[PDB]
Amino acid sequence: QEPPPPPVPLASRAACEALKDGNGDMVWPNAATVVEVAAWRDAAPATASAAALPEHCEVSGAIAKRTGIDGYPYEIKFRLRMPAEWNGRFFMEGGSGTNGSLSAATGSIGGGQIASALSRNFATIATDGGHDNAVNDNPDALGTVAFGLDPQARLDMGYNSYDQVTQAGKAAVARFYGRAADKSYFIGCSEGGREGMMLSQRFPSHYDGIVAGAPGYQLPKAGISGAWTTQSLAPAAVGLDAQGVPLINKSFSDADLHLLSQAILGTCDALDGLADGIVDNYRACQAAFDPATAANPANGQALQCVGAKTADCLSPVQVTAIKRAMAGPVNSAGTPLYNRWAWDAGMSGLSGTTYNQGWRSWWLGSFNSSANNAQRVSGFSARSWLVDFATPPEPMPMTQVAARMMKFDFDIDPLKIWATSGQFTQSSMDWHGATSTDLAAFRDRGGKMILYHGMSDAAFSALDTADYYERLGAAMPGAAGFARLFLVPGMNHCSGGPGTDRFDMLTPLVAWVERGEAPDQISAWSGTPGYFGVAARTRPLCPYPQIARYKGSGDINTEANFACAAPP
Ligand SMILES: [Ca+2]
Repeated sequence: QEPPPPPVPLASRAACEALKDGNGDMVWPNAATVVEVAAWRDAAPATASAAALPEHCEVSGAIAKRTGIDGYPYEIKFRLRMPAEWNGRFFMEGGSGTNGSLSAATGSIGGGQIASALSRNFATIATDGGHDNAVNDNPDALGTVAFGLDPQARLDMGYNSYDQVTQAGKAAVARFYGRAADKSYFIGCSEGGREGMMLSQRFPSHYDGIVAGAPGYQLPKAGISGAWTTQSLAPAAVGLDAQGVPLINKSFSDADLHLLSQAILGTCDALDGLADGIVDNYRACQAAFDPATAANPANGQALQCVGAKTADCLSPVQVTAIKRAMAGPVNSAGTPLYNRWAWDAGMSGLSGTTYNQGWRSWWLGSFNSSANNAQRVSGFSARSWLVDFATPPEPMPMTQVAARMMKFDFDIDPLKIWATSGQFTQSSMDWHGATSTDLAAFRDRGGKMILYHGMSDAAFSALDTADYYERLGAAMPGAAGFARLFLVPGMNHCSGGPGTDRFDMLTPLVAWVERGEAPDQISAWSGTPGYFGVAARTRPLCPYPQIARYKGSGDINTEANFACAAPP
């Protein structure tokens, strides 16, 4: 990487193939880098779901092949694509879930977009985070979360993998093109959004522009919320699963959640000036809505049943349950362990005859099942907390996860995300958390960050991202000059819901970093406009704390008739 280049033309098939082990003398930043593929790829035409891919060099391999203390093989996989015709920009996409998979690495920009970064002639890279869902699938350690049994695999998942992969990709770019990238960009959602915030705090010089959507920047606390919502909803459950755990998925039918959503709309929709099915004034909604006293606007009666349950009311047990779940977990002293959640119409939604599953899948699960299947009851999120974030890890059969969430002790078990034990020398909050508001180094070198978060996200609370942004603004006056937050009413986790959940985040990110154009609004459209009975709906996303306000005339489904403003 330092020695003279191979005597072949740059940005060519020959320069591409010379990157493979034994085909040249490239020095990688990590001496344990093994290139397994270095292949020239012809241009690929556009498809119904993807933009055309230019002719490029594809490089894939692994870093730091080793054996974990669990006896499993571990390595950091990467896939890199460098177009023959390059715009001089470097791009890394974020992960999802607990990672463990290696994407096509064409540079996803999220927001339901058809275009990839590679389709825009970026050089693009992706990683699996340091473990492999096919290899590190341990049936005694809850499946694909099994990497949590190895301390180094935890560190790789928290920060080290993306650091190693960023360095390797930049080194390959400089060799293949003969020059370093002019600017580097990172875009991720969920776990990928946590990765973006981590990079801005831990490795500020890695990327110049960062998009962090629905960022799990306190991901080790998600399982604490999950135990809380599970125990809060259990009194409203009907029936038991095969292990005797109440069926949390039966606590609310789809029709029940739509009643809740409609009551929220009755209380909150017009607080922004327009009864359009979207709660733009989320702060005013949180101050006004209480399902224990709110009305069902369709029958004019209280949402909470006075007597027996009917299709038009929610039982007092249901109302108590969802209120407690939305309040957030606390210890015996009443101290919050995570954050509270915003009431929003995207908890439900109806398009044709299809009820929105995008909110309820996280805490409740699908209603039509005799087993628990929520992410937070027995699913991936609960499993990840036990094996990946609790220290020491707590492997167990998948049949026992839901019962463990039911017996979760909020004075004892939350401490496990701050603890170390034996060879686990860092806590999960140490290696996975990204809570720092010290972004001076990132800002001072020209870094720009766009955050976004759907209000009806049940994985991570949009209000918790807002609280981080408030802390950032207090710690760094003038923070809006380099970091802005775009909350999306009605939107669920990274996509979906009765809101404008689709948007091109890369175009304004490049404009901010390279031309100094801060995003005063970001255009967005609904992927499911049927939620509003219309063919399309476009709206501006507004920088926190602004919200969209109707101008008073014109099509309510047209972005041009809205502007960003402070709440009324
Ligand atoms: Ca409204």
